[PDB]
Amino acid sequence: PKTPNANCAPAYWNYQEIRLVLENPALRGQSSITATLYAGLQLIMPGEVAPSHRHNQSALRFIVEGKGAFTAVDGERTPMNEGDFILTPQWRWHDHGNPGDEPVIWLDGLDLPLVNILGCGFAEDYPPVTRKEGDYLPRYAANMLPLRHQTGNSSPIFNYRYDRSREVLHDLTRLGDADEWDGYKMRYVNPVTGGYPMPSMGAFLQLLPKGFASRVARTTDSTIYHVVEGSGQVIIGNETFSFSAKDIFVVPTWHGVSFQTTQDSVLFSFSDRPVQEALGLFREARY
Amino acid sequence: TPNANCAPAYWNYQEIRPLLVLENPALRGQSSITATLYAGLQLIMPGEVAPSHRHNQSALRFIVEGKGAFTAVDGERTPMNEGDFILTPQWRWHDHGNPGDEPVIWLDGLDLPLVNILGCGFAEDYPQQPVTRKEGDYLPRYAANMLPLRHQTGNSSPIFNYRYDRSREVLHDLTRLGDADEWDGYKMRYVNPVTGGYPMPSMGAFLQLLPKGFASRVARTTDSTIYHVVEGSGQVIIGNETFSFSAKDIFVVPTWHGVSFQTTQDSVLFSFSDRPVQEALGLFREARY
Amino acid sequence: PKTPNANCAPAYWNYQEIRLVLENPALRGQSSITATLYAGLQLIMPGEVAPSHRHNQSALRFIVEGKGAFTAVDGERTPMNEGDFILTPQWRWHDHGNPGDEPVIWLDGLDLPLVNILGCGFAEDYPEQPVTRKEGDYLPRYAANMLPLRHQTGNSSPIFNYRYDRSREVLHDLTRLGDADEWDGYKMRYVNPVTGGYPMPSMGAFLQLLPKGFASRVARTTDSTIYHVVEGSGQVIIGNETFSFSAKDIFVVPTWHGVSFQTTQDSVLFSFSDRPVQEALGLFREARY
Amino acid sequence: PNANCAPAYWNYQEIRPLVLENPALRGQSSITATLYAGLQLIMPGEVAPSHRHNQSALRFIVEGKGAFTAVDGERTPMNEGDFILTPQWRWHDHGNPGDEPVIWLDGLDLPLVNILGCGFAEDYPPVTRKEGDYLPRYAANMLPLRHQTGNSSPIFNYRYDRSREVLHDLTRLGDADEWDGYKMRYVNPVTGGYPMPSMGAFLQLLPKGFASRVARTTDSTIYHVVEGSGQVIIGNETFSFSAKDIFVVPTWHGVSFQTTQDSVLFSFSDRPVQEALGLFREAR
Ligand SMILES: [Fe+3]
Ligand SMILES: [Fe+3]
Ligand SMILES: [Fe+3]
Ligand SMILES: [Fe+3]
Repeated sequence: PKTPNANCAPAYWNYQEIRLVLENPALRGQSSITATLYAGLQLIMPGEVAPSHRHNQSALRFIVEGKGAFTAVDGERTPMNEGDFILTPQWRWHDHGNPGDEPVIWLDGLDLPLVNILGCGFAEDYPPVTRKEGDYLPRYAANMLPLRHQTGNSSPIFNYRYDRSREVLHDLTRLGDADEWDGYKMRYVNPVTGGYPMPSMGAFLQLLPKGFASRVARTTDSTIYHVVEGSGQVIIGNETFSFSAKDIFVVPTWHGVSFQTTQDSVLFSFSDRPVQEALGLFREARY
Repeated sequence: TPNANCAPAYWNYQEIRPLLVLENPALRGQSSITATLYAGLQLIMPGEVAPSHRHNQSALRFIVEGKGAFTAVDGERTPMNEGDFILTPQWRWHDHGNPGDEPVIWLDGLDLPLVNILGCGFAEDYPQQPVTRKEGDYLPRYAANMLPLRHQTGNSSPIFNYRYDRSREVLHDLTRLGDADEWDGYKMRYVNPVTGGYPMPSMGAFLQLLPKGFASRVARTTDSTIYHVVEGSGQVIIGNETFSFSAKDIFVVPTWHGVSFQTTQDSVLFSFSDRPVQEALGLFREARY
Repeated sequence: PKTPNANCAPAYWNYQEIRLVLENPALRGQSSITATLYAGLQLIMPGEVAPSHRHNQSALRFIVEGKGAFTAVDGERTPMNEGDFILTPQWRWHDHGNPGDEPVIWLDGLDLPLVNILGCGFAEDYPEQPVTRKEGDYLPRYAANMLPLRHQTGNSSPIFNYRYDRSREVLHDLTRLGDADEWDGYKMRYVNPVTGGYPMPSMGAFLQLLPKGFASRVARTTDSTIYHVVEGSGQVIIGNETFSFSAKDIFVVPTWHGVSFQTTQDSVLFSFSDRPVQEALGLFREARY
Repeated sequence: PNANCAPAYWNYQEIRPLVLENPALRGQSSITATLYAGLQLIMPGEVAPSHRHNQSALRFIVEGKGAFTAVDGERTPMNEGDFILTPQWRWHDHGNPGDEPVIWLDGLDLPLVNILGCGFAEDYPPVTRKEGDYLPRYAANMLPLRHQTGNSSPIFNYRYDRSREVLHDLTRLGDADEWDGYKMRYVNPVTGGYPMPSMGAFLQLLPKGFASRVARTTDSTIYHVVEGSGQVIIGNETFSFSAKDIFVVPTWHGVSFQTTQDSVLFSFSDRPVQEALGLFREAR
């Protein structure tokens, strides 16, 4: 088998859908956007709350629209705002609600199909705030850490705020030239290990300035992209798609990808890269 | 609450020896012994030689029978003997031959299904591959508790033959030193000497002696497991199924299925699984009842 | 011994010694603050330019006073403000300037004694060093909880300036969130965002907040510590001996000497030790009484 | 680099008739700035009480059959050339219930630990493990499933019969390195790392008429001739050597050998700590 087999097709969804909702490709009725990962959208209507649970599946939430909701992790709440990269770690209590006036929508991504082929699905229901909102900020997210922290699997940061993260990308355009494949791209980091925010999924935020025509890249990580702002086209080895704000597309293994933008576009992505790099199977080609 | 599915399976060596023979559980069509792992009986007949190739799927070969063939890795050849845990590490050239009489059969293990779902399948042909390293080279270099001061291996173990003469005598020395674990008997894990880790990044491999008359306690793990009976006989209990086993048989213990063994005869069980990947993702879990 | 001999003796200096000036305890003539670390006071006069070099000795610079000056590391330069914990990683070119008025003094900490004992002292002058990197480049690239994708690093925190204004705000933000640790106040370790570990391999660095009125319990650690009052005032009880402290002073707690505090104002202490080397060797130890 | 110690050599046999090995650091009781070395004798029928300290130590047997060292449960015979470890914070003792004097080369990290301030130690307020237990458990490329240890190799005697046979096996597998001959580092099978965190140990075989070229490293190294004879150069100041002699190459002093026999050299230094700090260097 020279070169990676498909396992997943290129795929586009224009954020004119419902408006929970699964997104799947060439894996019809497998509930999975990739062969490894799951993606879908989720709505919480005003007043709704959810009970708190825990499972081995890892999960990220990237907020699409709506303010006044919150997600809690292990007793701590964090406000969800547009573009926030919220995580709920793999064996930590989580729940949410909005006592607000706005429907709130987000992108969920979980490694359900991967945990399912590894055989490692466990889940339990809670039988308790105790944790001031905003705690994780100074405790883990200003380049310093408590003396006796101790964790294994982590990222005590469960909200990579957009206002922060977007700002990074913008400050970087004053400081150098864009990379010709990816624009101004950065990976979200676990400040305890320098590693991935979560063990199975890696996550990225990238800016592609107006008028950008990057080159062709391939990676082994089938990749779920999400347009947080901006617009233009993408080419996914051959197939082309037009994208506008809040669309979502998937780039399968070894499919060349390129971007041609007509606005300053900020793309969010995630994939099983960490699992690949852990085994020594990640591979990249810029051409 | 748990899950998981590859189904318990058994194959008897006498009713399957009349033959590569892929074996699947209840994933029929999927060329796979587990949801992540592939396993087969390979046969190389006197006079056969396979050209050199490389692929980033990791692989192991446990010799079931036959003497006189050799496997080669990145240069050096190694004789293949009954019970040898040989491996062809990931992106490193490999080939094999049988310049002897006697047909040589072994058990193949590959993380095929796993690399296909991850998307990382590359492979290529040697452009054979001259020897370079005297046969036997790796044993003083990497197998005697020392190591060269300036060596750059990578992801996998420079020992590509963990020999049974050596490994069967560990388990045997261990019985005159102490109690047998009550679930496992005398079980040990093969180890990469450069890192202390698993021999290959995606697969783990274990050997275990279960003394004659042994009746272990029930255990579960998250890592679905492929067992090979290298020697011995007895009964096994896999979550709701029970098999009688004998020399060379093969059985699979799917995730979170209770295993326990009942032995007549000192039985040596080789197995393997995708444990390293679950430990790498903080998903491995064990319950010993 | 039973408990660490450890020698450097308890010491206190007092910002009354205005003067490139180092501190020695009871190790006279060794230019050592402790048995592994050097500490002193360097002044840059309004106009000076240091040429640029690299050495195996790690170094930190913690600004005590004056404004206008900069330091550069591998090309990029940053402003120096009161309370800033700046590094010059080992084997990477560094220099500074003062194009301003106002003399600029800082505390130097370097692993000088240690590296001599270990035998690892290399020193190179640069041939006549340009910019390369705009000012405030490391901030968004490494200090905002994200990293570049193909970034190459080595043992070195790419963050060379842990600003005080961000750092002081952390400890403040901590007071609003919970009680004070009974032994340290509100204490945090500066962290290498690439690794999560120590900013330098031989040196560790802390910032703690000791609210007004606080009366800590007594603690001990094997790491001989250099404390520096960025602000505030109070008492310190360093194993049987006690010192009065005020803004900018420095004092040393030698290994396994009990340390406790009693502040009359909200106090903020900078400290560093050879902790990292002791943890790397599994020799670090603390008792919280 | 400065490196504060000097080149030293001691003629075994001369010295032979515990003994501390001090260079030009007169009084510091340290063969290097970081390590201590010395000979220890254990007369027939003498037994030492069990004790422990967070200082690391090794023992390389010089001579004498009979006798053993016990570590946390198990004892091991001491045979000429065996690299025995007493990991930090693990009870150790020894004894010989046989005839004959038992000499051994002592290596410890004492200067390092004082300079760091981490000296703790206990006088043991007892078997539990059969002799040779560690050999199948740890030293046959396998390991127990639920091992867990740290900061220490579970193998506590790297038998010279084995170690020596490695070096021998290697002369049949390829050529000598122009600098070291056939050299090799002992390893912790649980980590692939060094047997203890502060000290690294090597065994090298210098063939018959070998004549190495010049090397430098930043770790002050202690050599001990297990067998053979020859000359050594240590940044100037050469030395002629023979069985069981010991010498020291200070940091960034060039080292070379010229042998007349087929000689084996055991060595230990503070390399682990260096490389851990990113401070280790080497020139050929
Ligand atoms: Fe959930
Ligand atoms: Fe193959
Ligand atoms: Fe300097
Ligand atoms: Fe001792």
